[PDB]
Amino acid sequence: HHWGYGKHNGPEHWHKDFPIAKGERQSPVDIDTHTAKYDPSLKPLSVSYDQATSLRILNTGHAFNVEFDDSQDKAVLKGGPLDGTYRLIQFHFHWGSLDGQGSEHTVDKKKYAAELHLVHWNTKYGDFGKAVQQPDGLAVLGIFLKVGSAKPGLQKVVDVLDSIKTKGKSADFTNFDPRGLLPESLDYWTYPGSLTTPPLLECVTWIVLKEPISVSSEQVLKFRKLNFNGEGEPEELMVDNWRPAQPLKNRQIKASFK
Ligand SMILES: [Zn+2]
Repeated sequence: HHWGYGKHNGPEHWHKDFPIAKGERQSPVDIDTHTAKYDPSLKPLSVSYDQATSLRILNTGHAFNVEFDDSQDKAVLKGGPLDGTYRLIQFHFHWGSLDGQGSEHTVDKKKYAAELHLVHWNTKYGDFGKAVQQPDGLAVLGIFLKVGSAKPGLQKVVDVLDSIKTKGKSADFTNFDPRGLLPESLDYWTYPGSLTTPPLLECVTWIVLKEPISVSSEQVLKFRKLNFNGEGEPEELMVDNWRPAQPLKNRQIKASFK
């Protein structure tokens, strides 16, 4: 059967269809802050989202993706541990059924309520499909969400979820500015990893921001109203769509701050 986050098709079963699940550079991982190495050679991140053009929001059956026009670099990520230009193609979240879980990466074993993933691909490879086949093909910016004060810039996303409740549903979602989802500081940890959902390709340079953003209980509650199922099928609430931490193995996590 198709992979998912249930008891019979969850993360522990993925290796049967995707052997790379037991690979050498799988994600997510636990970030041990005392073992992370401060690297003074790491450059500051350069986030240019002023010309971003959002197009649509889609319920993929595993999460909801906000898609962007990536036919030109209008929204790009550069600098940091990256060499070259990476174009933003989509962002999505992972969340839990309770505020005490939901994030994929953890910090000193601490789990956050959710995790935002801004996915970018290396322009030198021409298209997203080619990029995922390369070790330096993608750059994913990870941002933790803690429950507290509401995040104004996230509300437009929250209000449209009713229209894409079930798998396969999509809605026009134009003029959304992703800058409203970024924390004040851009200090980060970085390590070589993989996509956290099948095909689990090891083509990602992970950039995880140290500063979480705050969202209200009401905002996260609305995420939990989505469905894994398609319309007309038995209702399965979309919650706990996160993969647990994987072995770090032969990898070093570097920090841009000390
Ligand atoms: Zn993700």
